[PDB]
Amino acid sequence: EEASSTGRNFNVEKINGEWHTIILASDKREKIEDNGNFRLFLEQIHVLEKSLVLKFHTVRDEECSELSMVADKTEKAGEYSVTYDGFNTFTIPKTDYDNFLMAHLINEKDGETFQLMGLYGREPDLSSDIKERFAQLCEEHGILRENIIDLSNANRC
Ligand SMILES: CCCCCCCO
Repeated sequence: EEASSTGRNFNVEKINGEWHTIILASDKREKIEDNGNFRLFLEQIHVLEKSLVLKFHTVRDEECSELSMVADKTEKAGEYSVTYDGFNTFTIPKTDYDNFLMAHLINEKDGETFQLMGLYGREPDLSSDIKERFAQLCEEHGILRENIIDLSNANRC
């Protein structure tokens, strides 16, 4: 079964646990390129009553660095916010809980904004069919494939 965090049947407890960054996409490509602040490799999501604790690592000069963030529920069901290189809000438009999680995020910094979309998998990679469904979701948000970066060959430390 599949759900969206904004849907009535969403079960947030089911996204708890191990996740890996498979693909990142953005309408401001520099944010997810090699030294971008948003080129983040997810490791796990810990579901709490009104928040999510996100564990990531960043990479630089082939060196990993851990980082944890707390995302708080906002007034809209299925939406969370977190302060990181500006103000961010995100939702999960589509997940099947057992294989993939597709997230959509809006960042606001210095009076500007950009969209980030991420495809996360329970394993370190996903099938080509799920990757295509993700490309279709990015297209629905005005993000060209040339702005979609598959990181499945670089998500391990
Ligand atoms: C629990 C999913 C983390 C949201 C990250 C934003 C998509 O790149």
